[PDB]
This record gives sequence, C-alpha cells and structure tokens, in this order.
Amino acid sequence: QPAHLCFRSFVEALKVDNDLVEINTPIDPNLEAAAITRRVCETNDKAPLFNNLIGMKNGLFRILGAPGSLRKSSADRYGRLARHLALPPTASMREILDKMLSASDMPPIPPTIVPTGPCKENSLDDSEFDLTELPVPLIHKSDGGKYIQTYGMHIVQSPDGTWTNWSIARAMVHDKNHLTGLVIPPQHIWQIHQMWKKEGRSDVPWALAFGVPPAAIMASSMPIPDGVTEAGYVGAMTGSSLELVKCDTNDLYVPATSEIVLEGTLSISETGPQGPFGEMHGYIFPGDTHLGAKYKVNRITYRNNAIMPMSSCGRLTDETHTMIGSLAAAEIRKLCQQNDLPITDAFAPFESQVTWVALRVDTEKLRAMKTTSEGFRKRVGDVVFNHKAGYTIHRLVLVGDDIDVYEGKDVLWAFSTRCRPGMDETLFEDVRGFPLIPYMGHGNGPAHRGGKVVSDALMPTEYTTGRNWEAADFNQSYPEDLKQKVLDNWTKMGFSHHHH
Amino acid sequence: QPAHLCFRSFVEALKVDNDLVEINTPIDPNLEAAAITRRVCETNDKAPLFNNLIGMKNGLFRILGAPGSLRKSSADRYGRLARHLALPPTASMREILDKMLSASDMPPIPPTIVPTGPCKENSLDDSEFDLTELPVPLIHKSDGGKYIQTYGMHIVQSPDGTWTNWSIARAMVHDKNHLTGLVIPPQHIWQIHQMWKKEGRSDVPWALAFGVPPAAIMASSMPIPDGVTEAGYVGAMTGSSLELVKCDTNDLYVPATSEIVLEGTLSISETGPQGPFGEMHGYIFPGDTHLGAKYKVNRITYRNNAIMPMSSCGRLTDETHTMIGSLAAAEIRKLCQQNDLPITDAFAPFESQVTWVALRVDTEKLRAMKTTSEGFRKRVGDVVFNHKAGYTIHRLVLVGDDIDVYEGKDVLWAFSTRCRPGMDETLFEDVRGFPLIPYMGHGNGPAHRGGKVVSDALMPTEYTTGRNWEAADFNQSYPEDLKQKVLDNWTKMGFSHHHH
Ligand SMILES: Cc1cc2c3c(c1C)C(C)(C)C[C@@H](C(=O)Cc1ccccc1)N3c1c([nH]c(=O)[nH]c1=O)N2C[C@H](O)[C@H](O)[C@H](O)COP(=O)(O)O
Ligand SMILES: Cc1cc2c3c(c1C)C(C)(C)C[C@@H](C(=O)Cc1ccccc1)N3c1c([nH]c(=O)[nH]c1=O)N2C[C@H](O)[C@H](O)[C@H](O)COP(=O)(O)O
Ligand SMILES: [K+]
Ligand SMILES: [K+]
Ligand SMILES: [K+]
Ligand SMILES: [K+]
Ligand SMILES: [Mn+2]
Ligand SMILES: [Mn+2]
Repeated sequence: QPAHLCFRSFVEALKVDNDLVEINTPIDPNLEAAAITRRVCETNDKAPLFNNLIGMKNGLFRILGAPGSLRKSSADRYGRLARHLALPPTASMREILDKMLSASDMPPIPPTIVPTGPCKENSLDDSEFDLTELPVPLIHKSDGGKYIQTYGMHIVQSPDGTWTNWSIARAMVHDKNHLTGLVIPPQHIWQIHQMWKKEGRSDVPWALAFGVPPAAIMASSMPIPDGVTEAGYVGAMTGSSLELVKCDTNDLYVPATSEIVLEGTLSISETGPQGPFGEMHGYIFPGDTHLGAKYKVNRITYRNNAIMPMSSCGRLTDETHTMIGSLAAAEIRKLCQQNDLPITDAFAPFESQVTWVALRVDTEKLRAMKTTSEGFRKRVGDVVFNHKAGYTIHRLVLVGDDIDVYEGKDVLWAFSTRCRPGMDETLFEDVRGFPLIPYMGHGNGPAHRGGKVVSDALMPTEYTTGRNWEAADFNQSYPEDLKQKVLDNWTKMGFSHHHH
Repeated sequence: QPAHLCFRSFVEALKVDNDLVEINTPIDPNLEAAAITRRVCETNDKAPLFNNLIGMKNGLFRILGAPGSLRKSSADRYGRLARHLALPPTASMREILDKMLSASDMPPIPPTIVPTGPCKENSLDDSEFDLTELPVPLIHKSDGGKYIQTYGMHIVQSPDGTWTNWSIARAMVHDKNHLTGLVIPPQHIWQIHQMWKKEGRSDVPWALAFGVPPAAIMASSMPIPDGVTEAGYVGAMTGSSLELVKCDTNDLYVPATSEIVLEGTLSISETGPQGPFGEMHGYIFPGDTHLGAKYKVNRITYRNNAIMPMSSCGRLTDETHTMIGSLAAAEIRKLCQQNDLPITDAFAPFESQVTWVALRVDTEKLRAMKTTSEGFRKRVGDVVFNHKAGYTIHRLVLVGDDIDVYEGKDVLWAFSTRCRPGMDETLFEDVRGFPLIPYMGHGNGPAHRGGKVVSDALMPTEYTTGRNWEAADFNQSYPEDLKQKVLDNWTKMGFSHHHH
C-alpha cells in the first residue's frame, strides 16, 4: 500500500527517508515519550518511533511522535508533510497547499466498502479492555488527563446520513470506557453533535480511528466546507477511492488500514471533566478544567503491532502549527478568491504562533478595483472573519507582490515597515474569537468574541499607480552583472550547500 | 593604542580575530564596495577592508565596510560591537548596553588637548582637494548622491561653548567643496543648528571626523541627554580622558587618531539637494530628493594610508540596526527607570526592523503598583514617546519576567499570544513620528506625527497575583530529572557545539 494511503506504509517511508529514530528500549508513556517528542519538535529532529512502551498490553500500543513536524534542512523542510500526500519530499509549502486545495473543484470520489482489513486483526469488547490500563501518554506535566487522542480522526455522520465528517479534536481518558474531549463551535463535530441533540432521540454513533491514511489525517485537519464528506474529498485529491470497513457495533465506516479504532457513542446529554492541556499557542494553565463532551467506548479493534500517532504540542514547531495553521491559510486563500478578492497566496507565519495569516495580493488586480485601504481591509476582514475558515486566525496581514508569504522574515519586514499602527488597521469586535489564544480565553475581554484585526501592509501606490520603491538589499539595489561578479568572486576574495 | 580608543588599532583587532577580509585587488567605489558589504551584512560574514579602491588619490582612501555588523556564530554574534568597547567578544547584548549606560551616573571625564596626532599627517587646502574626485562610494544604485558620510562623527558646539555634540548623520557630496545632509529634529545636530540660526551671525563651525575611536562612534550613535558632551561621557565610560587635537581652521577639537577630518561650516542659510538614500528600514524611493542642510569644506586632514569606514545600510543586519536600535533601547530602559517604571531590560528586535522595543517588566514591582493595563500602557507611552530617546520607535511591547527581550523569537511569541489586538493596545497620535519609516513618510498619514502604539503583552494576572501558566515547552512542561535523562540519552537513542 502506498505511504499516503496507509499509516504503516508511511512509517516505513520515514525509515527509508532516514527521517525516523526507532527506540526499542523501554520508554515511559508518563511524560518521557512526550518529552522526547517535544524536544524533536523544538529542534526539527527525526520523528521518534517508540517500539517499547512501558505498560504495553495485548499489542496496545507503539507510539509515533512528531508525525507532521519539520525536518532540519531547508531543502526538505516539509518532507514529512509531503509524505502524507505522495509529493516529493522537497515540495514547497505552495505545492502542499495546492494539493490540499485541488479537490475543491473536482467531483468527490466516494469511498469503497471492503469486507475486512488490517484494523480488524484484533478486537477487545467492553469486558476485555480498560482505557486506564493502556499506555496512554501524559503529554505535559500539568495536563488534566492522559490525552490518548492527539492525532486520530473522529468520524461522525449527520442524522440524515448525507454528511460524514472526519476531523481531529483532542480527547483524554475519563475512565475505563469513556473519554472526554473538546467539541466546540464552529467545528463540524460540534455542528453534527447539535443536529443529534435537536433530534433528541439517541447518542451520536461515533468512531475514532488512529493511524489512518496520511492523506485522510491531512483532510481531517483542514476546514473544508460545511456538508462536504472528507472521504470523498480525499478520494478526489488522491485520485483513488478510499477503502473503508464497517465498524462492528455501529454502521459507520473506518479506513481499512487504521491502526486502532474505538467504536461507541458521543453523548447528547452527559459531560465530564476535560483539560487543561498544553496547547498550540505554547501554554498550559494548570488547574483550568471545564466540563466537556463525553464519549463512551464499546469496542476496540486494532492491527497487530498497532502504532498510535501522538502530537506533543506546544511551542514551535509541531502539527498544530504545520497542519492547523497552513491548512486554514489554504482554505482562506480559496475563500478570498471565491469572493472575487485578488489574493494569490496565504500562509500562517510560524513566528505569529499561527495566529496571523499573510495574504499576498495581485496588485495589478487591486489597482483595477480603484479602491482604498480602508474599503479593502473591511471587505477582506468581513469575508474571512465571518467564515469558519477564519476561526483560528486573529490578524490578517495584506502584502503586495514582492513579499513571499511563506517566509516569515519577509512577512515581518512588511508588517513592521508598511503598516502604520492604527491608521492602516481595522479592528473586528463582532466576529467569533478563538478562545484558546491566551489573550482571548485568559485575557481582558470576552473569550469568544472580537480581538481580530486586518493590518494593511500595502503601500499607498499599490492601490493607484504601482510600487514606487526598490528594496535596499543585495538583490534589488545592484545591477545584475555586478551581483554576478560579486557572487563569482566571493570565495576567491575570502568570504564564506542547498541540501545540507 | 587600544582598539576601543583608536580606529587603526580596531582594524588590526578585527584582523587578529579572523573577523576581517583584506581585499587588495581593485574594487570600484561605484557600487561594488557597497555590494560586497551589503552581502556581508545579509550573511553575517567577516568585515571587508578594501585596500585598493579604484580612483584612490594622494592617500585618500581605503574603506572598511560593516564596522558594527554581526558575526555568524551565536557565541560571538556581537563581537564586532564588543571590540568597540574593550569588552570580550563573547559579550552579551545586555553587557554591551550596560557598558554604554554606565557613564550615565558617573561624572564626565573631560577630554585632553594634545598638540598633534596621526590625523595631521597629511593636509589638503581649498585649492588642493576636490570631493568629486575622491573615491566616494555610490552605496545603492538609485541613491541621489555619493554618500561619503555613513560612519563618521559630526562635531558641533553650542554658541555659548557649553555643549559639544558628537553624532552620526548622513551626508553626500554636493560639489568639489560642499556636502549636503540630513539635519532634522529632534536630533542634537539640529538642536545646535537652531541655536546658531537664532543668533543669526555666522554659519556653524563644523568638523566631520571619520575613523574615530570606536568607543566615540558608539556614543555618537546613542541618544544621550540634551546638553551632555559625548566626549566627557565616552571619557567616563572608558575610564580615560580622550585625546583631541584642534582643527587648523577653526577651534573645534577632533580625536587625535581620526583617520580623516573635514573642517568647515554648516550653513545657517543655504540648502541643497539631498537623497534619496537606501535606508535602515530596507527601502529606497528613487527620485525622492529634497532640500537638506549644506556644509562647506575648507580643509581635509588625514592619516597616512587613511581608512574610511562605511555602512552599506538597508535590510538586516547592519549598523543602523545593531547601533541605532540597540542604543535607543538602552536609553529607553534608563528613561523608564528614572521615571519610576519597573523596566528591567529593553531591546529593539531586529525582526521588527528596529521599529519596536520590547520592555521587560519586573512584575513583582508591577503588582505592588496595583494598576491596570490601560493605565500602565498610557504611562509608559507618555514617558517614552514624548522623549527624544523614543523618536525612532513606533511600537513598545510590554512583556513579563519570563521573556528574554534580546531574543526576537520570544518577543514575537509573547506579542502574538498575549496582546489582544485593539483592547490591549493604546495608540499615540499626538507624538512626534519617525518619517523615515515607509508607512510614515510614504504612507497614508502625516509623515511627522503619530503612528505609535503601546502593545501590552502582560497577562492579566501579572498585574494582580502572579503568572498562572507554564510554557508548553521542553523546559517547563517536564520535571528536571526527566529533562536531564532525555538530554543524557539523546545521542545514544539516535538523535542529532556552542562556539561553532
Ligand atoms: C492537527 C491538529 C488539529 C487540531 C487539534 C490537534 C491537532 C494535531 C491537537 C489534538 C493536537 C490539538 C487540538 C487543539 O487543542 C487545538 C485546537 C484547534 C482548533 C480548535 C480547538 C482546538 N486539536 C483540536 C482541533 N480542533 C478542535 O476542534 N479541537 C481540538 O482539540 N484541531 C483543529 C481541527 O482539526 C481543524 O480545525 C479542522 O478543520 C476540523 O475539521 P472540520 O470541523 O472542519 O471537519
Ligand atoms: C549608526 C548610524 C546612526 C545614524 C545614521 C547612520 C548610522 C550608521 C547612517 C548614516 C548609515 C544612516 C542614517 C539614517 O538615514 C538613519 C537615520 C536615523 C535617525 C534619524 C535620521 C536618519 N543615520 C542618521 C542618523 N541620525 C540622523 O539624524 N541622521 C542620519 O542620517 N543616525 C542616528 C543617530 O546617530 C542617533 O539618533 C544619535 O542618537 C544622534 O546623536 P544625538 O543627536 O543624540 O547626539
Ligand atoms: K476536516
Ligand atoms: K499600509
Ligand atoms: K550622540
Ligand atoms: K495583555
Ligand atoms: Mn469537515
Ligand atoms: Mn548628543
């Protein structure tokens, strides 16, 4: 099976790439696996595969940390992401995001049902598992629970059967047969949960699949539109129908090669303690526990030698930056274009803790609009901040054609030198806010509303007659023949490899 | 003579440090020397010493580029700055800035007059030099003149003789015996020029000394208080009286070991075309020429084998970032402390193109003030933005004790995650603005007023009961004994030098 369609194959790809470290001596799921993974993430090291977890029982489970984190060299920086998508490991962020968007103007390819798969190799009923006895990791020292679910896919379906959503949302172990987790608006898991609540008749049929096809976990982390089944979008993207198997205890369908599958229900009435958790913006607020969604687990099925992927999230750089940030930026790029806005490119700079998106503008198109900063700012912000795709993003930075939005340094340069504080910004207080950002949930204002801004780093002539500067840098402040002479004589004069 | 007290000795120190490249083949002052220097600055390479300039006449002149720029390794990143100050090359920014501030609570050590020095080895009168025939550099391709003066010290004295100011301000060649330059408020050269204008009787006696004692060029680039003679402050800092010699044609005094000295007058009536120039924020606006201050040159004196230092300024990182930014931050730190504000540290992040200063707050002191964000923001901004030391700075970022303001990454993290846009900021529109910033001089608003902001990245509990988070990073989210075990086993498990 190819790496983009089978997690087990993806792990073997990372080995072959020399992008994996296999750790075959015992590692404690209480903190040590997550501490090793956190260090990997902070240093862009190789992904850790923990083949010997203390307390692993009945084949449950190995752990792979840092599945979507960055590689050290600039040449294949995004190579672990590329390997989720059948892209070359030297793929640029633009090429990854274009791949993730490519299904947005293709017909879906619905999934194929098969009678069995590797995910049915082993099973445990209600009387045979206990979630408190599995080697579930404690990820950060002050976490309020052991977060089993950091990189699996929740699968829920609308009551009418017309929409099946796949998404990542965190969950922790509550007791031997329940989890608690985040289920919050505007997320699709919440939108579907509301539908079942309003019908009022039963709990939501649910499954959580860990170690799913890498191309599926990428779509699971992207805000594709309301009502769009991720399976059919992944199908279209990959050009193949995904193979799914039916769960044993309900009628949902899971990827045939899933490593571990939990089957049960998401309650429409019950809650339980959840959190705190060390989160994407780089913080944990110890003691910050709240009531959350509660799940009941009725069955576990799993591959022989099952592997649990884990995100040890926090400060830069992990899956919550590379996937949440980038994939929201991609969806924002598309949204803007569908709303007739001249945006060519979007990215969430890591330096902003993925709370900003930089939008590159086609300023030729902009000039033809014959508009102003204030008008344009308002228009862009009204499109993005009233849409789900803008939920996690608090600052949009508009930049002209000379800025590469995939380079944080150049976004910071443009922000710092082209956007006059106050005058060149519009604040948005009556839009949904992202409460996880410390300045929202733990700040001075309402946790769920406002706090957003559009910062215009377009210069005045970019709206009228065209750019009227040159950069004071080596590239633009010297003629081409001089530049080349200097570069040709550089090491000869005594001054100091692309891959590395 | 020691390196901090003699430019020629400083160049020999850089050689010995293996922080110099001597280029003994011919280099064109039309662009090529500045292009090599710009590349050095963009890559943190060794400083270039051009010993063979095309068109060098009568011993005038060699060029040293990148005199105050950064070194490649993290260990001696600021080593070229340290060498201006008799500090070890591994000195931290905190230690450099503390050295620059140390004279602020010492009595001045006034300079010593000596009868001669190396700067009198050679002389040229009015009938013997022509500034248009010297190998003056064209620094950027669209510059409006050849900027002879990028790293020399202007010397002017109040009419009453009580204040002698030393400062850096740019100047370019106008004709055979005149320069034009920037002389703008609130700068001391402008403050003194105003005094002579109001007296109305004569042009301002002036000298411009190039290749001055490195400790003097550092003070020349710092906004020490109004009325304070830089020579006496440098004296106090270094613990020694500086040796000065009298100019031949006026009664000002120059450093005895200056490489090149121009003597003449700064006009109280005449102006001439100046600019454009590729500037500190990374731009040039071609064709943007304005009338500026005009200087007449009556005499040149110079050392045998004279060396002209040159800053090829623009995008990161050069003297306009390392010296303007850092030294303004230092003065701001002191100003805040003198105004009873609990600021421990200040730095202008390079990532902000030195348009921001991050102020580290002693939050124990802050709690004892029993204040609020809005009050505190206003107080800090009213102190800094109505003072000359705040002139170049458009955004102040307040951060708590856990942030190292000398690390841009940590300042960006705190800004992005702790300061809610709008709500946590106060805008300042009735303060002097820095017009060089593109969003000021070429922006949507008044070039000389407003555009400033105080951004509070203190969290709410930092004002009341204390920090209530831990970072979700390796350092803070794992116990000490685990951290050490992981680090001890890192290379054994298979994962990947301070100097490099
Ligand atoms: C890649 C990743 C993604 C998330 C999460 C984590 C990781 C690794 C973890 C589990 C490590 C962290 C956690 C977070 O704490 C971060 C977070 C992000 C957004 C909302 C809430 C929390 N999380 C998560 C998430 N969405 C959430 O609704 N609660 C979540 O718990 N997300 C984001 C979510 O998948 C995207 O918003 C998708 O668009 C949602 O799918 P649709 O609703 O559009 O179908
Ligand atoms: C290290 C350096 C510094 C400056 C300048 C450059 C370099 C290398 C050059 C020449 C390369 C660039 C140029 C600038 O274009 C940048 C600039 C900065 C601040 C004001 C105007 C321009 N410049 C300069 C500068 N001050 C200016 O009044 N016109 C100037 O021309 N400065 C700043 C100035 O020295 C400081 O503000 C001092 O505090 C002034 O001394 P006091 O007035 O307090 O005694
Ligand atoms: K999704
Ligand atoms: K702007
Ligand atoms: K000065
Ligand atoms: K704040
Ligand atoms: Mn969805
Ligand atoms: Mn001064």
